Amino acid sequence: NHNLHITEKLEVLAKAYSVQGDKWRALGYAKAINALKSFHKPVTSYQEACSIPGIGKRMAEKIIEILESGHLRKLDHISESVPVLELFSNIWGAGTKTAQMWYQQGFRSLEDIRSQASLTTQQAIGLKHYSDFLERMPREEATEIEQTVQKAAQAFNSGLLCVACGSYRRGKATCGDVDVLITHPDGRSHRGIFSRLLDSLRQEGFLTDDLVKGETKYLGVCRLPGPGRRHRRLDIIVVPYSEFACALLYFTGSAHFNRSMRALAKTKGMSLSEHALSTAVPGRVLPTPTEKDVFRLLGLPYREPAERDW
DNA sequence: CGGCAGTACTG
DNA sequence: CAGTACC
DNA sequence: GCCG
Ligand SMILES: [Mg+2]
Ligand code: NA
Ligand code: NA
Ligand code: NA
Repeated sequence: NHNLHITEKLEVLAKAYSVQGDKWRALGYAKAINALKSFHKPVTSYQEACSIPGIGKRMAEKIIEILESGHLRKLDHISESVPVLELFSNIWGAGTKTAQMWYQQGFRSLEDIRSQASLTTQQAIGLKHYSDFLERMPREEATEIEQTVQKAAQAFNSGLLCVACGSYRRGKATCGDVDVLITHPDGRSHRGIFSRLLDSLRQEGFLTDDLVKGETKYLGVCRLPGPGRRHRRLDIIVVPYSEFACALLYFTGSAHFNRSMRALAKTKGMSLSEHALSTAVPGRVLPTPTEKDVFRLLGLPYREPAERDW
């Protein structure tokens, strides 16, 4: 990154817009931050700034300011509420609307939230694990969590396939959470296993809290046995076999890679979701038995998971 | 002017 | 439904 | 915020 003198300044703004709920502006900043950090040289001119996709007039100007006086005026006018809104929206289950409401009601600290705020069941769990959910785990711990789910699943049916995706599948050294995708080639046995599987992982003591307990998605909290262990976020998603390749791709990400893939699909009159690659104007699901087929049908060369970490 | 993703949950 | 979350 |  030859532009952290620009990037770290823009990240303050990006985050301020995000926690205040201006998600589109915050998206624009994030896309420019990525662009800025991947270019091969320091940006030196306004017309050089305009040259990179994702940097437009207003963002060009903002680099011009940093380029010179070494600072950005806008940064000194960010609402004093931003750090508190960030604090609050880092509670799992509380987003920008809840953070702003708590702020308006006068709360300023997690002690205020603990003592005075009305919390949903999910937010109480997020508050209880506030520090734990901000930490990343070493990838060897993600492996242990994956293999815990897999052995519990394969005990029920040995043909169940279980794959940790997210940053773990992209080869990263640490992971914020473990996303375990499960399917079955028979196209049928995947159905209605949560009953047994979640009971099994609960029996262990492995599952400590449930955030979402749905027909096809589980989101919750686990902890491995022994001393010195943290609570970790764990998602388990069960998918029909025919959707496995698109699910793998989506839940492997990264989020910005998926975003680029959806736009490319749109340019070709298709749609790409976690369930399928389709035509669009319902639409025709195209057959994608493997991740390679998704790339091929988009006219793209295959990228293994590790070079999707955008 | 307006999309920038579409679901799956929760209550 | 609005809000939040998944990548 | 960017871009078409
Ligand atoms: Mg993940
Ligand atoms: Na540009
Ligand atoms: Na949150
Ligand atoms: Na996850």
